[PDB]
Amino acid sequence: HPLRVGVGGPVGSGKTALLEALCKAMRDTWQLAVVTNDIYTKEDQRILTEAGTLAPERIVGVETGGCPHTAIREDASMNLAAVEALSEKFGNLDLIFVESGGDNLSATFSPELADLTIYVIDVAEGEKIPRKGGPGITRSDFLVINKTDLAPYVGASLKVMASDTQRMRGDRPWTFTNLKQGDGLSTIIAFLEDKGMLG
Amino acid sequence: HPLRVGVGGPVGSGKTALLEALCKAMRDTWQLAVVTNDIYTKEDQRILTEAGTLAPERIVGVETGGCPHTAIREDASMNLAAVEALSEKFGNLDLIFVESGGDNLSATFSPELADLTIYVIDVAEGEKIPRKGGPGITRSDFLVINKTDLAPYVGASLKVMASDTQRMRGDRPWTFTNLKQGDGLSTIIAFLEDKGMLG
Ligand SMILES: Nc1nc2c(ncn2[C@@H]2O[C@H](COP(=O)(O)OP(=O)(O)NP(=O)(O)O)[C@@H](O)[C@H]2O)c(=O)[nH]1
Ligand SMILES: Nc1nc2c(ncn2[C@@H]2O[C@H](COP(=O)(O)OP(=O)(O)NP(=O)(O)O)[C@@H](O)[C@H]2O)c(=O)[nH]1
Ligand code: NI
Ligand code: NI
Ligand code: NI
Repeated sequence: HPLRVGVGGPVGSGKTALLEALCKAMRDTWQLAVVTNDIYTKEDQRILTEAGTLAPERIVGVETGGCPHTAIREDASMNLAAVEALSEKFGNLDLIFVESGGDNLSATFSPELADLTIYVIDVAEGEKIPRKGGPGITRSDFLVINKTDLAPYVGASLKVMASDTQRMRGDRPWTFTNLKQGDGLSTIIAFLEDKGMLG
Repeated sequence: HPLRVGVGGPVGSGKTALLEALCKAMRDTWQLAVVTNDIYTKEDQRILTEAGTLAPERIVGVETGGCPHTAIREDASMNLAAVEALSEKFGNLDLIFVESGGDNLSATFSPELADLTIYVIDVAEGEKIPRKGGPGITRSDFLVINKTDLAPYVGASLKVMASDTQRMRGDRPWTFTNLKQGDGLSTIIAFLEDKGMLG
């Protein structure tokens, strides 16, 4: 049975960009599928399918209504059914990603739905976002701080963000990324293959 | 009694920057106060106070816990009491802003708490955010699309975003802003003075 990786974070932080890059880099080694969530549309399913990240039948969209965290935590029924339909259809899957709808800082995945959690924030949301806290920043299995290339335009210091993040997470891993260039991707891939116990 | 203006939007879109700019521009004509919200911190209260947007006692922070939308919609009692205390303390306020915690695209203010709503998204969240919809984009009294200066770095077309916004909102007013520079504020001020019936 496949590892379920939940990818969460605020609106626009780079979750879909992360899935696209991970799928393109890992799909020749591992059998993958993706469940995307959005409240009102299936836009991210279309984006990932049109980008060719995986074959279309490996990418499923769920339109949740309401809060994204409800669909990944309080009532995960739809996402669990979609994961079941994929696992039964493909049989040999190693890893299924679930992209949350973008949400507020209190949102996390239920352990019933996600075996590992990646939380994605981005620098343009502000230097102080790590200090504003929440379980995505403090307790996710892996935190991604994306869009470092935008730091000079919003006036954020990456040294400050790194210090604040370390104060919030202790020994729990995190990395800066620039998903436009792919910077920081290989380390996330290594974390998934290891802590996800792939193979 | 003062006009209550709710300012909502996803994490990091520029709500506090908008409040800073509106306060600095409007405070010489109108008597203002601000209630800031966040889930785990009072950081935005500190940020506005340190920026000198208003005197310290005109800016009150509420730490909500849970989802930001609960505090501005389903159970707004804490915010309602903070708005009432500011109104009684200052006696003659024309307008009180309430900044939501950054949230998902389904978040709105109850009419009990907000007379007018401003919803703030930003270009770095993606060209496609207007199309992802929701009542903040489609039904808010005024929509702000902030951080236009970041469009070339994220690869977003403002022409496309404007076309999609017109389809989502019809004639309901909106504007692009660059709050780093102050562009676009005059439209928002004129809307508040007119539809807010100030004076
Ligand atoms: N400059 C820059 N832009 C980035 C980076 N990562 C993503 N972007 C841009 O950021 C925007 C949002 O990316 P996207 O992957 O759609 O984020 P999301 O978190 O999936 N959005 P949603 O919450 O709607 O699902 C896009 O315009 C994308 O090009 C980065 O590292 N640097
Ligand atoms: N380049 C640029 N940066 C902007 C603009 N508006 C805001 N910023 C930057 O964007 C980041 C977030 O702004 P902020 O006002 O804190 O947003 P917010 O929506 O109030 N955040 P929160 O959801 O945490 O309350 C800050 O680093 C701020 O400097 C803009 O138009 N252009
Ligand atoms: Ni996405
Ligand atoms: Ni703010
Ligand atoms: Ni919620």
